[PDB]
This record gives sequence, structure tokens and C-alpha cells, in this order.
Amino acid sequence: NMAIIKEFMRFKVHVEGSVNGHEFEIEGEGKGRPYEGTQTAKLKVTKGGPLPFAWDILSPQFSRAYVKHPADIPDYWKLSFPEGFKWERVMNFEDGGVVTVTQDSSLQDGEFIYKVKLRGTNFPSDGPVMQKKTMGWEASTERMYPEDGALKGEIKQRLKLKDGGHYDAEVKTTYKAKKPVQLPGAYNVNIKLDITSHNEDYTIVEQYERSEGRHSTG
Repeated sequence: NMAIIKEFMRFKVHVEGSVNGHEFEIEGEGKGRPYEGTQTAKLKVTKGGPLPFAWDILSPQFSRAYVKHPADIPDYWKLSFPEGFKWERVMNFEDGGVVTVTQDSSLQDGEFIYKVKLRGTNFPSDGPVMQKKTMGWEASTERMYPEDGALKGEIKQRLKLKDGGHYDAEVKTTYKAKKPVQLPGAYNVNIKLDITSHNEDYTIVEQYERSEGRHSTG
């Protein structure tokens, strides 16, 4: 797979979603160094803009081919190619907001292709998501473990707030290769996602993300 997952790779992403009933679409493209764990993306809202909610609930839904791993931890996402992988995620925010996501990752014409579907519900109208009071994610650690023939990850994820403090989410994701792939044992993925630029109404947004697997035993 080192022959097809090159040291520099591009991707395209399409998102269809709704948050508290507000429909939208995003198209974007990105690039990065899969073995170094780094990538950038530029996203454009193509339907439903400007979004009446915080961009930050969308940013983690877009790119698992770009996680650096030690040589002795199998990289489940890279090994799944050429066929690729899918994932499903649930985010429970502390004020009762919920985001559920499904995703398909494939490799076509030498680029990764990501398709995301998202449903956000039950965000309070006066809360930090619908009032756009958030200011980016703190760095996170996703605790990975194999279960039921799939790879699971759990995160206690924290969103900075305008007026101070944090807004918390509990996140669980199941990642599933489209063909049999060697599952890793338990380990951690450290993630930091930054919004590097955006226009005033967040209809054009650029991101940078660093993701690195680390042993949690040994």
C-alpha cells in the first residue's frame, strides 16, 4: 500500500447535512502528507449558506488517511486501500445537542474521495452552536480499540467558548474497512485541528490538521 498511498496525496470532500433542520452542502478539497500526519483543506458552502450555526461542529467531519503511525502499529485506514473504509460517528454535546455522521472514503484516480452525511439536532436556540459562540477545538486524544471486527475510537472533545471556558462533547466513532484488514490493539490518536482562515460568514474556510498515533502501552 505504500505504492498507492503516496507521501503526498490530495482529496476531495462532499458534505450533505442538516443542523436543527437547516439544510446545507459543502464541497472542498485538500492535500497532505499521509505518513507525516498533516493535511490542509479548503471548504466552500455550496448550498444553504450562510450557515446559521457554528462551523466548529462540522470541522471534525473532514480525513483518516492522514494519521501518522509508528511502524509497529498497523494503520487501519491506510491498509484498507485501494477499497477504503467507512465510518459512523455520534457526538453528544453537554447541552443536549447531537451530531450523527456517516462517511465513505475511497481512492479514485489517485486522490481520496470523501462523502459525508451529517444530522445535527436538538441544539438549544440560545446555545453556543446556534449563536456562533465557539472558537475552535482544543487538541484531543482519541482512544482507539478493536471491537466486533471494527476499529472504535472514543473522544472527550472540548470546544473553546467566546466568553471563556469550554463546551464539551463525548464522541464515539466506528471505522470499518471495506475488506478484511489487520486490526490494531488499543492505542491513542492525538489530533489538533486549526481553522487557519475563513471569510466573514464562514462560507469559505481553510483548515489544518495534525493527527498522530501513539502507543498507550509498552
